Amino acid sequence: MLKQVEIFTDGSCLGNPGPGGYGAILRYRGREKTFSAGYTRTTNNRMELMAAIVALEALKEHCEVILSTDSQYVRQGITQWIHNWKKRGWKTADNKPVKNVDLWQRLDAALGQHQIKWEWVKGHAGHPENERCDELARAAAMNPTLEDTGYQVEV
Repeated sequence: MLKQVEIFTDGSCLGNPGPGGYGAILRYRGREKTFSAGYTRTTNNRMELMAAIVALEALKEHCEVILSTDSQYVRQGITQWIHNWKKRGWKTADNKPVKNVDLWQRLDAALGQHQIKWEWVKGHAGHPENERCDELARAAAMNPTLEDTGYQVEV
């Protein structure tokens, strides 16, 4: 039985905007849970955030987590933007709501319930679970069933 929760995520999109999906693998309690869903009209960045969101929201108590992903967008947000956005009330320097504020706020909320260790893998050198995520994200994008409500050409 692992002593740390392990999470792997990937997101994919055929266009901008386009049909997209995510894949996430969660090792929790004594199981391996797999999540995957495709959205009719979304972006790659929104799917990459969605992957992390869904995996974290499955956690029902405060856990010690290790999350592994090759997502540049998630890494950038986590390491350079988030901190400064919370100080600013989630606005850009020209005073508008940040891009994908809906998902970043949602993620932030899930983050605050746990002790997280982030592992930034390179696309060509991730574990077997990251490749698997990529395959599920891609398959999902080919057969989308949900609507990405928070997507805006806009804000």
